[PDB]
Amino acid sequence: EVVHFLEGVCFEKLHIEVLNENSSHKEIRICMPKGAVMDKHKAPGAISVQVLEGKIVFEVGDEKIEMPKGALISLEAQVLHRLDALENSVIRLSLSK
Amino acid sequence: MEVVHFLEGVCFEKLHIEVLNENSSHKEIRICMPKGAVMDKHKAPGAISVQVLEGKIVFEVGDEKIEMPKGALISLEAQVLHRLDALENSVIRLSLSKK
Repeated sequence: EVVHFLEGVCFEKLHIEVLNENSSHKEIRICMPKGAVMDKHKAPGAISVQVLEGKIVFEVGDEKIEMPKGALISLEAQVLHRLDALENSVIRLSLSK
Repeated sequence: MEVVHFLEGVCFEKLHIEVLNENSSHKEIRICMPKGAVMDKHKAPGAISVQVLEGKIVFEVGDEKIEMPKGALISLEAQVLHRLDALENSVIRLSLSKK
């Protein structure tokens, strides 16, 4: 019932894992090595992306919003986005139902 | 499509609660907890998600007492009584679900 987003972080490869799940959300952790990129990603439901550690650039549509530690962004279902890690980053993705 | 900054403008003088974002179903809240601050006997209407962005707190529900360091996340069901005690200057992100 208690997950640890900063415990077991590895910056060797791009890691995506489901740490926890309710029928309301899905809690996913993303470890991005510096330089890692996640292009074209499209989520089925609404999502909220927050940088727990590090720094990334979030790109949606035309804008490139740089997200430092603590930045949170919400997207609507079926919206095309991209993630570029400016630093070793740990991201928390909350996928909704 | 909003961009909130949980760690921008953090103050540990007082226990601070702010609604950073709100949509028809969810609610994104920041909680700046000074060291030693308490949030006793709290009852949330919907399901909540509590995660420690900075610092350390203890989450208490019923009889069990979970220590939540930086990065720890916890989910609850609606209508569950809980308590938060800050062991260190902490910034908490709470996700409240409305209906």
